[PDB]
Amino acid sequence: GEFQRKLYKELVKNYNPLERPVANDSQPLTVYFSLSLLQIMDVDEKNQVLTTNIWLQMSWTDHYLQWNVSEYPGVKTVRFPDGQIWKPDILLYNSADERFDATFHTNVLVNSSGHCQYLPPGIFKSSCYIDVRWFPFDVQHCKLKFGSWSYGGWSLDLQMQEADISGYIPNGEWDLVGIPGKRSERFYECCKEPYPDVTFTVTMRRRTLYYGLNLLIPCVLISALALLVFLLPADSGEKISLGITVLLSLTVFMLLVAEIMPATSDSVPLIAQYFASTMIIVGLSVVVTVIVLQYHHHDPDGGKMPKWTRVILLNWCAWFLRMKRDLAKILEEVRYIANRFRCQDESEAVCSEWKFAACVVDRLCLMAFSVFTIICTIGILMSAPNFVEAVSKDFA
Amino acid sequence: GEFQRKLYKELVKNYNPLERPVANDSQPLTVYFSLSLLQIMDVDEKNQVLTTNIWLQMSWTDHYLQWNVSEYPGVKTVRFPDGQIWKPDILLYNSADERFDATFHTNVLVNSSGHCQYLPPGIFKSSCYIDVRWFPFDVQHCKLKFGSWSYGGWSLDLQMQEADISGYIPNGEWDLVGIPGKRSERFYECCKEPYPDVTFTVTMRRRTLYYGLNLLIPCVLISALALLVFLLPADSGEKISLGITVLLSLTVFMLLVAEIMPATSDSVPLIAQYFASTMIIVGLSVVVTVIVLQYHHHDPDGGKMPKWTRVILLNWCAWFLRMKRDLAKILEEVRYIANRFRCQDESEAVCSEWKFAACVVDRLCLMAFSVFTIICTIGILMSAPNFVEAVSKDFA
Amino acid sequence: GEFQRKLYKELVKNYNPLERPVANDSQPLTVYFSLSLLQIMDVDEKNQVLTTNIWLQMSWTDHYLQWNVSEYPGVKTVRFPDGQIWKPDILLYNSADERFDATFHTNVLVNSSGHCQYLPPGIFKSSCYIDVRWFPFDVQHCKLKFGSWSYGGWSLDLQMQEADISGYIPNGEWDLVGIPGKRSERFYECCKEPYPDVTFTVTMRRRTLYYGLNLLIPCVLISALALLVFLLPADSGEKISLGITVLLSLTVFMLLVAEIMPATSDSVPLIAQYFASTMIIVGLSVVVTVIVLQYHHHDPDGGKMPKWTRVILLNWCAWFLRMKRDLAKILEEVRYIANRFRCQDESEAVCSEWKFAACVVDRLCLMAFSVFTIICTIGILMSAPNFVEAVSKDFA
Amino acid sequence: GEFQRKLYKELVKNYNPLERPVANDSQPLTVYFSLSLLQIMDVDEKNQVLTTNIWLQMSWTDHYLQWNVSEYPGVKTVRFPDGQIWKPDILLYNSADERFDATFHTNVLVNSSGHCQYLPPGIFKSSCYIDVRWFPFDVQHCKLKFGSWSYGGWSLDLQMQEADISGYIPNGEWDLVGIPGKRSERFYECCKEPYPDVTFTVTMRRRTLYYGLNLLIPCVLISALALLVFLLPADSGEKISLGITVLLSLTVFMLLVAEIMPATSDSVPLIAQYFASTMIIVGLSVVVTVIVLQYHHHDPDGGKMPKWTRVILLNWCAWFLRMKRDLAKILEEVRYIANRFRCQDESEAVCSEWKFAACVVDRLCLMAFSVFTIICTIGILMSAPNFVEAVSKDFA
Amino acid sequence: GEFQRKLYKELVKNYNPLERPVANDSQPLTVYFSLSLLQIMDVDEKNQVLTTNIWLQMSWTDHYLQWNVSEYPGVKTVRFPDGQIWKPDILLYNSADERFDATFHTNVLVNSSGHCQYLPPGIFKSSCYIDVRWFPFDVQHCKLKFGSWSYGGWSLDLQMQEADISGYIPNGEWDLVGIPGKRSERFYECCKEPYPDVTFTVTMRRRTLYYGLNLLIPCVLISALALLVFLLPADSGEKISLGITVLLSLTVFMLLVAEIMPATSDSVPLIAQYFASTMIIVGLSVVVTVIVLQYHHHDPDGGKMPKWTRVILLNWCAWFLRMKRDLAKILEEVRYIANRFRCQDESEAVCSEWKFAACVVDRLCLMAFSVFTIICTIGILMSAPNFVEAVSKDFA
Ligand SMILES: COc1cc(OC)c(NC(=O)Nc2cc(C)on2)cc1Cl
Ligand SMILES: COc1cc(OC)c(NC(=O)Nc2cc(C)on2)cc1Cl
Ligand SMILES: COc1cc(OC)c(NC(=O)Nc2cc(C)on2)cc1Cl
Repeated sequence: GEFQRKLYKELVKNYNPLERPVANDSQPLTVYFSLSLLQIMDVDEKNQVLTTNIWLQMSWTDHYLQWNVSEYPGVKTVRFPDGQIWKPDILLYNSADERFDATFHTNVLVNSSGHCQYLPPGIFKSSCYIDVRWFPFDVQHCKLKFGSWSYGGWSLDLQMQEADISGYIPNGEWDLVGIPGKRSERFYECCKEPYPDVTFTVTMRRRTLYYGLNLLIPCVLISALALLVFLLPADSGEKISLGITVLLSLTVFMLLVAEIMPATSDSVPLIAQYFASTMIIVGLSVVVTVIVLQYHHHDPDGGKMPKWTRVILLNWCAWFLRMKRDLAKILEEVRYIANRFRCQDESEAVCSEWKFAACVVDRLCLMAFSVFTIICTIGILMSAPNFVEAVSKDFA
Repeated sequence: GEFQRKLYKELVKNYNPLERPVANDSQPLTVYFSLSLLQIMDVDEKNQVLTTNIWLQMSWTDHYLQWNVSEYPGVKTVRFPDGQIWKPDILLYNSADERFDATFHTNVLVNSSGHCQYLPPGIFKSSCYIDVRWFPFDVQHCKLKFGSWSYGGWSLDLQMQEADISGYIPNGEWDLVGIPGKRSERFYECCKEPYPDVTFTVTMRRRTLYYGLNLLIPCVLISALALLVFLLPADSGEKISLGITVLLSLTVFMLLVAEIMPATSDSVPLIAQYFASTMIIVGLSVVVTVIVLQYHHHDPDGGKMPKWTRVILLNWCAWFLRMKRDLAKILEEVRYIANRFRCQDESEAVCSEWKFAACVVDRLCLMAFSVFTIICTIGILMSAPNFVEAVSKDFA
Repeated sequence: GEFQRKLYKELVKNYNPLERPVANDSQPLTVYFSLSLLQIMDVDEKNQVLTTNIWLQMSWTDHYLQWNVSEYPGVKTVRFPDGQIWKPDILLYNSADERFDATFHTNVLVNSSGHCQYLPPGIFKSSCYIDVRWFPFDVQHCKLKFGSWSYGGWSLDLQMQEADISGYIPNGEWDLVGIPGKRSERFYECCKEPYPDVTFTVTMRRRTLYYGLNLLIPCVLISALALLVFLLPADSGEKISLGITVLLSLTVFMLLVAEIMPATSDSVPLIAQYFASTMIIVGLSVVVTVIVLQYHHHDPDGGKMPKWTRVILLNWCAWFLRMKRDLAKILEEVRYIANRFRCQDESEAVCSEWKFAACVVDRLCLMAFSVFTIICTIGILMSAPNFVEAVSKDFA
Repeated sequence: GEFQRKLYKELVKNYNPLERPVANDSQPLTVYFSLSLLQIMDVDEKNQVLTTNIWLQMSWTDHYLQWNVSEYPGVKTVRFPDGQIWKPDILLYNSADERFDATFHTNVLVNSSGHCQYLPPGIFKSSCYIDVRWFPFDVQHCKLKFGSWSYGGWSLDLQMQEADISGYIPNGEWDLVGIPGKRSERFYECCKEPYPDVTFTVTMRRRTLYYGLNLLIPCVLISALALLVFLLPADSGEKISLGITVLLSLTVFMLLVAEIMPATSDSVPLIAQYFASTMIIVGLSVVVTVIVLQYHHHDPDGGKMPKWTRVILLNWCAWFLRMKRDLAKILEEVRYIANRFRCQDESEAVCSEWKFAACVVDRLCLMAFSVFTIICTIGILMSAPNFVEAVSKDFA
Repeated sequence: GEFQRKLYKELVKNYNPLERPVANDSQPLTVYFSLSLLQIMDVDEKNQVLTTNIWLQMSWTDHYLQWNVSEYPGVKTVRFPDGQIWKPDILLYNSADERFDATFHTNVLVNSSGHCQYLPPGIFKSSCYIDVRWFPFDVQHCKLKFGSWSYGGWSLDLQMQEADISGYIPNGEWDLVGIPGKRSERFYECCKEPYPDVTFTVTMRRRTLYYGLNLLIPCVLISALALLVFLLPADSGEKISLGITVLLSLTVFMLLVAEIMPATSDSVPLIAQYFASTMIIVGLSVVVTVIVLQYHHHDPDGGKMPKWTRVILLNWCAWFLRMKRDLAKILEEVRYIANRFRCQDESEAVCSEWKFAACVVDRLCLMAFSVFTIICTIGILMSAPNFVEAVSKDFA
């Protein structure tokens, strides 16, 4: 209308967009800063960045942009674009991204009394420290440090308001716990003026239903097939072909983990310890299997039991496991044939007890390795904090 | 011409590109918003974004850009570039992308009576929630929330017009169902002015011919080779080398699925349940195979049938399966040789019935596992909604 | 010089860069549009885009930028940068890229009589439909739709000139066939003015020397090793270890194809059909091998030939394949030993004919599967159109 | 100072940044163009681009930017930013990148006599043709075509100066040979004015120490294990399990090569021919191994030597290889037992000579395949040009 | 306030942002340059770049921007944005990135006496030379060359101040050692004016806890399973199936290393030498295993010991290893049977000593290969400098 056009011509008369809008150049300008988290787009572990879509809320006052509604009965609010009125230069300190602002400057609301409101939307890529420890059951605390870059505490008194999460669109993978905030003022090497800033800590918990179903459960079940080697009879030449196949094919899990873990030499992830533990157990099974196989094909008449394994694996362990173990010329020739058969029976008896001694080790190590696996998987997986919370919330 | 040059010099005289073009600063300016979907470029499941190429249709009126054709007989339409006339700041709220506008401002058509038309093309990357449940047979609903960012309901009365799909260039992978739209006005924490907005919901159905031919059909056929272990004779030492090879090599399918599924701990995909089901069936085959192998190489004269498997696998299951199962010195020596052979025949008879008992388990488990596989694959795959529609449209 | 400086000061006097340069505001301005393809950078199949480096040729006339050489003896051509003279807004409609123009505005040549020439270089990423059918032997037709965005047929009469390929720098992978063009005028929902546009169809043929040497030839040779299972004697326990190794290791080819094929559920690629065909043939070999192995270890005295395979695999197929197949006490004991040996010979004879019956199946299936493979590979590979052209141009 | 401020106010008085700085508008303006290569960042083979970090050296004269030092005793050089003085529009023609200039306009040095110097730094991504032939031992020639885009030969006489490599920071992977340059003037379809341009050809040699240690040497050593199959005794059922394991696991090398080779159907890389050659040799070993295994388990009394292999593999090849190869009732029964044993010895003798005949083939093919491998690896690897230079410079 | 608005109108009166702010145009302007490292974002080995987030500290003086506080009692500091006051053009020389500045120009602090301070934040991607030698235990020295691009030593006297690391946010993967700096002045081909510059060398040490736990430790343990082949009895046909499985499956480690090592043909990485060493040791085990297997299945009556291995592996090595090794017609027939058995015993005795001779080689090579592995792994891993420091800091 005619009044709005007239008002706009009067507000920008002798207006300098470089000066602070204070009426007295001795008191700081109070700027109220806030934040609104809209969603957590992606939390990259390798690059240790946090990509979020948030809004900002800057609110200050302007002494020069003032008018009364009596002279302009229709207009109660005017809007100035970027570059025509003074705005604070509050920006993210971390800003792990190519261009450093990431604010998408929009129009600036102006009151009927000079109060100024500014709501810029942007996608921020801050740099926070991802702690890969108790990795499937970890809680992350990523900081968001906001503050003015050129105005000190004597010019721009930056206040703070509580963060707003009214509308969050849950990410699904990360469970938001909260977002508390602080205002603190520090000192720097450039200047004696304190520089106040506001830091919003984003606390979020990882939902462990996905990884524990794709990395933990399959690892337990597949590693259980290595315990099945001790049930194969030694006659079927497949004991080594089963133990070595499972062991060397279970490596694919850590190749998946290597694509998720940052190469940080600071803390060993729990999933790495548990994956490392299940390799040694399977690896030791192959070592024990070889010990069994050399008792089976012992090639008798080339040694004897040292009477020490005679009482251990045949007397004590065998029961506790409950396994329970011219005619003279013609006469000389037929006697030799019978004597040859008798010696073969004695050789078969010695070879028979060696085979049973290899069966005791299979049954003994089946129970020894079974208890080793269950108390190790439980011990590692329960060792993490808030593990009972993680399974009571996602699984149950 | 001379008239067009004269008209352009008159329209921008005392024209302010910051004021609303209304003639009375008390009524809202009606802006008609529409949309035209041109193609769905890509639907990323991992990042949960939607990249589309669409046009926009903004249509309002301007009180100041008015003239009569009598004075200017030749010109009936003038065009102003970005930054010289007032335009609404309607933008996508979600805008999961670095720069937030994505509109590629073009020329603005101007009527002979002041009506304004604006048709900006752009490629929009919105953030919608991808629901990975019944994944090969899922229907997605992605929102497109458009609305003014600085003008409230009392200044910019944003109306809505139906979306246009006259020319869609079908994507091939995604089948478009429709695109309905709404206009709603909400309240926010900044202001008491309601902020109307228009939301276009993009409903699209995934064509399941590709994945079901590259992930479902090959999985069924390859998993059928694990059922072939029960047909191998136990003499060929390859029963374990066949069951363990198929099981550990079928893992490559989920490595492909892991590259498509977002790491969302909210719902288990159907293709994950069906892939998990076909691993346990194959995994249980190896466990059963080991049970068979220890009946084959039973090493007789070290145990006896407990008369419980004597009647089950040899009497009941065997029939229902229909398998149907100085001379004295010389005399003493030859008698021993015959007696040795007689004992060997008795040992061979006992070992023979153990081998047949292992054949009954192969035939029994062949039928038990075959019915387990067919009713599980059908049960999981039919469990999804609109599955009959998905196969009647893409396959048939 | 002094004349060029004087001329430049006269041309921009009272010049408006927003008006059409026509002298009468009732006739359209003729704009001649052309194109020059310089190289095809990349044809992405997954994203269905076409990245090309081309030049543009816009040619119109300007009524105001006119002067005579008599007054300015030295200058015959002036050049204006972007934003100082009127230029048409012709742009690519498809433009599957973030920023939509992709033209890199340069200087604009100006005649001595007002004729205007404009040659902008740019790298265009258009969206065309990639048809993955007869994939190694396919010909693609990608469109390039150019036209004005704000001027209709009554204001900007867009003409067309033939595309120029004088200098093409052949891509090596794609063989260019031609690039014909059209001009057509359509109607839209906004306006009653027809909007003429020019479409250049890029026709290109894929050279099939690379893929057919890295995907087709190796697949044929490796799949031929599955036919080698029928030559192994059954005594060497490696028949299953050879058939199952080749089958499960040939999967790597489709993992390579999956990285090239777009996930389009519209047409099955020929290379997918041929790769699927060679899996079933190899897969059926393992099924047949198991049938052979159970004839070898038949465990006689537990069944007999049903006299149906007695005449087929032993009488008909065996010939057409041409394989050609106190003294009394002592007397009783030695008689038993001889009788025991006689029964063993009868048991060995029955087991011998079972082994030969397994050899007939190996020789019979060797010829049955060999003819199955050759007529299937030839049948699928010849089924594609312009296949003889593809091998006569690239291979020969 | 006061003189520099005064001089700057005088130089931009009545100065037009659009006119050529010549004093007479009839002679071309001489522009001296040069180049300085600073490093070769990356040479991508798949996309056929060349990313280099180079400087430019443009040097012309300006008639209007002239002054005497007597009036301004302090200043001898002034600097104008981009957009205030006339600069040539020399740009890279190839420019395989999104934005086409890639020059990062900086300040422009100005002489005390009008001579102008301009040194813009930039990272250029040009499109050159990568020839993958003799791939580990190839030399590439990438062009850099620079020239004006809007000024012809009658306006901007573009000269050339030799390229400067004083400071190159060697890349490590690519060995620079030289960078010669040319100036040539061509004709185009737009205009009759010749357009001179300068082309700098970047000649560079690939260092072959890396690939030949990670692709060539490991391939030779691993392929040598396939020759070890002929030393295994046939009793150990692992001949097929060794030949088929090496063959199907050596495929990983070409999967690495496929990630480096562009999909160009123009020339077969040498490393592809050598990798293809070592597959056929290993593949033929498995075929020969099967021929051996059917001589070992020949199942005698089912055939006889055709007297042709009797003299070849047992008489000629065996020596040149130097391998050197009531009482009557009782009497009848014992005679049968002895006769049964005698027939078994005759059957064992026939089976023994079949096994030795399989040993001759192992020893014969061990020498036949060994000479096949050495003369093929040497023949392919020496076939490339400048191969002796490549090994005398990098290895030795 | 009124004074700040008045002051801003006076400072930009007759102010030229192109002239140097010196009062006498004969002395250079002293500019103090510094740097503050905030974190090391990523050190890419393949592309040889260094992405860091740092601040800059430029400090000079301005003669024209001076005023007294007496006239303006309130304001003591004014701030000018980019493009309104003179600023030096100091920029990174290396700048391995698309856009070359990477400085994110901010406001410029102005003193009450003319001293100027400028603190631009930016993320810099410099190009330094990554030396992949002693790769897990390497220390890198990356340069940061800063200097003016258009002002020489006679105009801009660039000084230097020590780098500041007060607040570093340790990266976790890289351990910072220090960041010393230099100022040097060189000569170039353009000009006779020396161009001073400041170079900051970033010295950083890689923490070796991650790789040595994921690449070194697993390689040692897995390679130890190849030494387990010498403990398997030869009767179980799995010696080759174990040696060849470990060898061909250990290749996955270098596929991981190939994704980290730049393709530089300048220095062989230590981890590559150690991975190459552990392949030959495992590869030689398979060669030795084949030698053992041909002693086991020696097929006697086809050769004899040459009396050279009779004393080595049976007399010397066997002890040092301590292994310790009508009646006439009836009479003729039974005599033949006994004689046949006697010849079999003599054939079994000869075959028995061949099998034991194969056991000596297993025990001899078990000790020979065990000492080969330990002294090779230790020798290679200790060969690197500062290896004891790397394990005393990260592991211990
Ligand atoms: C390669 O590493 C894996 C291994 C796996 O086992 C073999 C799985 N299997 C899996 O996750 N199955 C289920 C079950 C439910 C419920 O959901 N998913 C996945 C990966 Cl990635
Ligand atoms: C690795 O996972 C796969 C496994 C597969 O089986 C082995 C296939 N095979 C396939 O898809 N064959 C056909 C048939 C038709 C018709 O089209 N394609 C593909 C993948 Cl990706
Ligand atoms: C594929 O190459 C690997 C091989 C591996 O062994 C099989 C591992 N295993 C591993 O790292 N285990 C541990 C132990 C601790 C403590 O932390 N991690 C990893 C990779 Cl990448």
